[PDB]
Amino acid sequence: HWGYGKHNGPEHWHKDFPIAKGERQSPVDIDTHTAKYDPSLKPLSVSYDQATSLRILNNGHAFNVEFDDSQDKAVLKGGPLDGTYRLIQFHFHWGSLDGQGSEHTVDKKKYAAELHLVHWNTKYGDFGKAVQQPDGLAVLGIFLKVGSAKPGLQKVVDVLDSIKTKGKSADFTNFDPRGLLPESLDYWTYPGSLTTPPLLECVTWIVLKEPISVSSEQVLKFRKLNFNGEGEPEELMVDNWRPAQPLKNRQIKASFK
Ligand SMILES: [Zn+2]
Repeated sequence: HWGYGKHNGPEHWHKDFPIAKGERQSPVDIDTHTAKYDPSLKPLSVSYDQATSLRILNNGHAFNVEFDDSQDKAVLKGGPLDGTYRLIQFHFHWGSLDGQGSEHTVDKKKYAAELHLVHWNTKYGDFGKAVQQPDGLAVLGIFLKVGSAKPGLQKVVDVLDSIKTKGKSADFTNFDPRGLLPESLDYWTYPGSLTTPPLLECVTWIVLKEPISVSSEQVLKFRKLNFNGEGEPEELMVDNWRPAQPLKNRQIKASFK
């Protein structure tokens, strides 16, 4: 029964998931004055030309855009990574207000929202096995600020009314996640965790420096989603972000000078 509500939010998660107080928890604040440029980091390779989205899902905590991950179709490689990581899903975290919503922060700046593109290391065969490994997942994180509309988001926005409440899904084929990327692939990277329960410490985080812009109208449609199920008391799906956690014995490394 975890959530982001008044009595079950992030500050409670440790009771059911004690790794919430672990050594490698996410998100974190990215201090741009202490992250060091690492010349050994490679350019990010994002190969999403054959990505096959299948469905969109309200899971009660966010919504997931899903992909067919039964072949190397949509892969992340390079960057900080060894090997090949396959796209399984993307989702967002967002605020009640434009001044909050992101999970990572940049010099304490909160963005309006954050997109997570989740990929699993193909050397472990499936997602469920990958999450049990420290190098099992690669999550590409992208900040959202409110300004211009993102035309490539509009397809997502337009389906949300059909998945208002928890448990609802809808066919969502042919969605191109390349339309959610900023121009630059400059990034920061560090080892961390899933940001929702079970909070497993299995993620190489790759957080892009350049945010995307979405319009106030687009974000407003996110904020009409519901955390409840059909026919239950309305609770708007907003503020579904975990705050920054202690960096502990980690370094944040920059791909760029
Ligand atoms: Zn996430």
